[PDB]
Amino acid sequence: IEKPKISVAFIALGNFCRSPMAEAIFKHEVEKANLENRFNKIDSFGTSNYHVGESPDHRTVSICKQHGVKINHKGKQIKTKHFDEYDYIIGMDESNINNLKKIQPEGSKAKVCLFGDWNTNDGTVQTIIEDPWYGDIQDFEYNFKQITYFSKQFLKKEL
Ligand SMILES: O=[N+]([O-])c1ccc(OP(=O)(O)O)cc1
Repeated sequence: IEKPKISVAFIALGNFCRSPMAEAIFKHEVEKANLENRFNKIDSFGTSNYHVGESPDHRTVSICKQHGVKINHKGKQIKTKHFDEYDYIIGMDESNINNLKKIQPEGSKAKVCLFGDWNTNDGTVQTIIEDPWYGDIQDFEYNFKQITYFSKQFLKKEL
């Protein structure tokens, strides 16, 4: 087939604040655009195992609920083997990218990229989805705006 079903994995450090939000929003945008048929797996993970088994940060959940975006997730860690199970392994910031590239096996199919690679750079949003941990609910809302923006760009540019 010329239009293969795509598998996407969103990565952050804890799979607690940003990546579960990225997965939730991306699935939401796929559904709104009736593009389910173009995707196999859409998941989120963390480079660390610090929040394995836990539901997302209450602030990420509150932001998703405020926008009417469903979210249901338990923390999980990205592994070297996953690089052959996903077409895109998308990090939030450069520190995520650094770690992913160091565990990326040679020849694996996944393309490691920054979600912000899909930014238009037209000034609407910043490219790096910054860790909101030490910030507050506004930083989480901004991550939501960034992720929604890149999700729509990704759907328009990669399919
Ligand atoms: O404690 N922390 O610094 C911390 C913990 C979990 C986080 O979640 P992430 O956005 O999925 O990496 C982000 C930051």
